[PDB]
Amino acid sequence: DDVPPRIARAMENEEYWDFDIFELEAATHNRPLIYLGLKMFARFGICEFLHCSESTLRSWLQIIEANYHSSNPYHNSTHSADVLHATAYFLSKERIKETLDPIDEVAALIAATIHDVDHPGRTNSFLCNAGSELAILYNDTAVLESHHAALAFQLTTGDDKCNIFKNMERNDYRTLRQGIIDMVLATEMTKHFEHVNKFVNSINKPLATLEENGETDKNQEVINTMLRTPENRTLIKRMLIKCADVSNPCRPLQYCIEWAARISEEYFSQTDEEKQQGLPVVMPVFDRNTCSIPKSQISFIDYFITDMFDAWDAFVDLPDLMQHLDNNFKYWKGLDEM
Ligand SMILES: CC(C)Oc1cc(Cn2cnc3c(N)nc(Cl)nc32)cc(OCC(F)F)c1
Ligand SMILES: [Mg+2]
Ligand SMILES: [Zn+2]
Repeated sequence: DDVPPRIARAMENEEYWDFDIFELEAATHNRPLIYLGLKMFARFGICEFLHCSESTLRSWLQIIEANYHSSNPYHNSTHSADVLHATAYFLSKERIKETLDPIDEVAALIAATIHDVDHPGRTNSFLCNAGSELAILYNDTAVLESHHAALAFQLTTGDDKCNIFKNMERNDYRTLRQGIIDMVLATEMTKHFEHVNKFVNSINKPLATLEENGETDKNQEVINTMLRTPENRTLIKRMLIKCADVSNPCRPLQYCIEWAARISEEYFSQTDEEKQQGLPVVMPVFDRNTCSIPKSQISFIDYFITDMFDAWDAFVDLPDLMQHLDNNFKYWKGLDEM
């Protein structure tokens, strides 16, 4: 379609992992999700599955991207575009093609687009302690994560032109709705170790056991049967959206550092607001006046990222991501210089 040249060049090598998302951000004028969305939805053929026009998809991507806050350093349209790029990369790998169905691919790419819609640059704990409208609305239980999915479906189905699910069947939409909701809710922080351990115990450990008896067609069909079940497909979806969300430590060094600055700046603004209003300081280490960003990223990678992407790597085979992870980890160590 008639896209401008810089934005067209910015989306040149979108199938590759090494991708300049900030050049696309700069080119699109903080509209990376609509341009990258139209291409990624067309490549997979999502409107052919959903039975929507291109005009419906443009209106859908605009109203959602509009509700992403530009004022937030990290949690904005450019993050979800990078998370959409991470999702599309994992779907394009052979393990995920063989395992997941086309309905899961549509559920994954839609979930990534909406997963932080109307993020206020503030955590769940902030809104619970502050007594926010959403914290009261969702009863201190997945305050942001429930609001993201809910508002997304309010904006989609509430308007006629925005609704991309209008021509679906009753059964197909119900499954896809439950798929997207689950993947959006899976990104909440407190269920990290629940969703990671389930992926190890139900997929990786059984798959490691099944690999002992050669590479026979009888054993390969049992691996095909075991992975493709509805329960295991859900656990892969929960793991894929979680890895796609926090893929920034496994990006190229230039992009990794930029994501680290934005998330840190966002937490410093929260900590300044927590002290000013007199709220309890839930994230004490993330203060601009005391935080070491290199050391904090090392702590962040060790706690959450290292074990998660190790499990995800064994399943999918991601030598580029783990090579970047090692390169970025060694960089943060090198910045001490004392
Ligand atoms: C306490 C706080 C730092 O914990 C977090 C923060 C985040 C959000 N987040 C996303 N990219 C991040 C990054 N590069 N550094 C930091 Cl410090 N937090 C990041 C995700 C997460 O876990 C992954 C999933 F559970 F959400 C856990
Ligand atoms: Mg989130
Ligand atoms: Zn996110």
